[PDB]
Order: sequence, then C-alpha cells, then structure tokens
Amino acid sequence: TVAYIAIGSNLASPLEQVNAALKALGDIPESHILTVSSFYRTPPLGPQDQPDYLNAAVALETSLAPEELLNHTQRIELQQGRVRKAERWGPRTLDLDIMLFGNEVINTERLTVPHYDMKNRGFMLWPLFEIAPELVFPDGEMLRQILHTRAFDKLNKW
Ligand SMILES: Nc1ncnc2c1ncn2[C@@H]1O[C@H](COP(=O)(O)OP(=O)(O)OP(=O)(O)O)[C@@H](O)[C@H]1O
Ligand SMILES: C[C@@]1(CCc2ccccc2)Nc2nc(N)[nH]c(=O)c2N=C1CO
Ligand SMILES: [Mg+2]
Ligand SMILES: [Mg+2]
Repeated sequence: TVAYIAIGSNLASPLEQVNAALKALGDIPESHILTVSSFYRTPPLGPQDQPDYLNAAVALETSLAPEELLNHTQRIELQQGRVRKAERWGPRTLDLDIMLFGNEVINTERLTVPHYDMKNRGFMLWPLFEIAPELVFPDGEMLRQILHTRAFDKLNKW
C-alpha cells in the first residue's frame, strides 16, 4: 500500500530531527520510501508562540496494516524525544502524521485517515502536492483543486 506521511519539527535542530526521521522511516519493516518532498520553513499555524517549523512529506510503500504503521511512527517520535500531553499544539521535536493510507477511510480512537484537518493546512498540502500532484482523496476531491480554490500562500524553503 502507498501511505503519505507528513513530517513536522520545530525544536532541537529541526533539520537534524527530520534527516534522522527519514533514516528511521526507511528502517521500518516491510516498507521503503518512494519519494521525499523539499524541506519547507513555515510559520506556526494555531498557537503562535513557538518557533517556525520544518515541514515535509514522504511517500512510503508498505505492507504493514495502518495501525501497525502507527506503532512504528509513534516509536520513532518517542525515540526522538516526543513527550505528549493532552494539551496538543505546542512545540515538538518530531511529529509524524499519517495523511493518507492507500484509499482507506479510517475512523478509530487511535487513527483518523485521511488526517482530520489536512485540507485546511497549507504546510501539509503543498509538500504533498510536490510529490503527488494528481492525487485524489478517497472522497473524490482532487488535491490540485483544493489548493487552486483555497488560495493558500506558497511556502518558503528551509
Ligand atoms: N492520521 C493520524 N496520524 C497520526 N496520529 C493520529 C492520526 N489520527 C489520529 N491520531 C492520533 O493522534 C494522537 C497523536 O496526535 P499528536 O499528539 O501528535 O497531535 P498533533 O499532531 O500535534 O496535532 P494534530 O493531530 O491536530 O495534527 C494519537 O492519539 C494518535 O493515535
Ligand atoms: C502546532 C500545529 C497546530 C495545527 C493547528 C492549526 C489550527 C488549529 C488547530 C491546530 N501548527 C503547525 N504549524 C506548522 N507550520 N507546522 C506544523 O507542522 C504544525 N503542526 C501543528 C500541530 O500538528
Ligand atoms: Mg501527530
Ligand atoms: Mg500534526
């Protein structure tokens, strides 16, 4: 299956965090990276009192089930010092989100796919568009159309 993963980091040298994450992602069993987007430097969306983010997107081919892939992405986050609390949108060393998993629609307590807010986030959609410009969501909406329609500002590079 082809899964699209979003990467975010705004603490403890984001470039080192993301290069380390790419290596660890390549190490997941039964999986291999297909493509990596450019690295973008984005102002925080949501709480503004935190450093700018390094955001990227990766296409991964995997034969793991969606929740098994999650187990590995959460292990990598933890390995790189991610400590979550119920208070959610603060700074973090590493954030690995599953944006899409094949054409699956998943709605469980652990996993909501497509990512519940990705159509509202330019820092997820632009990097994704760079690696999969003709992508179509499970609901039939085209990625290119969402970007053209919403007029999201373009992103700067890291
Ligand atoms: N598509 C998904 N990718 C990653 N985690 C997900 C996904 N859907 C649901 N989750 C759940 O989200 C929680 C982790 O969210 P996290 O702390 O990293 O939030 P965040 O990424 O900082 O904020 P947001 O989810 O709004 O983008 C975990 O309980 C995980 O099970
Ligand atoms: C912290 C938040 C909050 C996202 C959010 C936006 C609006 C309402 C709720 C949450 N902001 C982010 N900003 C950038 N540039 N990049 C991020 O990766 C990013 N991620 C977020 C949480 O996942
Ligand atoms: Mg996350
Ligand atoms: Mg996130």
